[PDB]
Amino acid sequence: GSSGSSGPKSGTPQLSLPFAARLNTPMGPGRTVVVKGEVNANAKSFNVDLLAGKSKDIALHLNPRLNIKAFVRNSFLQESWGEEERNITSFPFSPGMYFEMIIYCDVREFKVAVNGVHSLEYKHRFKELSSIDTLEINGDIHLLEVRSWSGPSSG
Repeated sequence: GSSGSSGPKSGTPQLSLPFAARLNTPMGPGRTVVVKGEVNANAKSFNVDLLAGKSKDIALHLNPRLNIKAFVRNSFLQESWGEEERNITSFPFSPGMYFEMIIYCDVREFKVAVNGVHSLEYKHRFKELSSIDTLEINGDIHLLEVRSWSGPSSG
């Protein structure tokens, strides 16, 4: 038993996957890279490959999953895959919804929260943070627009 309530709509001038573009300048600590988009009603699963055009080295590779609802977080360095883990208190990602991934760098680890709801963390596997320049994104989701701002501290 599985049906669909929402319907997919395609007819607007915007980005598309696979999305492979580089940032005017190399990102790193203090910087905040967010990804505003929307999942498809019948979307299998998406993924975000963040590498450094410099040495095409994937510093962080977060590939979520809806089917089984398992979040995967690993890195690819020196043409080698680390250890993929799986353990989340809950899976926010949903088919046909608006999800926002915020990537903040505190020079201590790679943080990633969805819709302003911390999910999981991943230490800064990549030493050179000022190397990441190319942002690769693929999957069965719809990319609206990608923003990148320093991000002040108000509270």
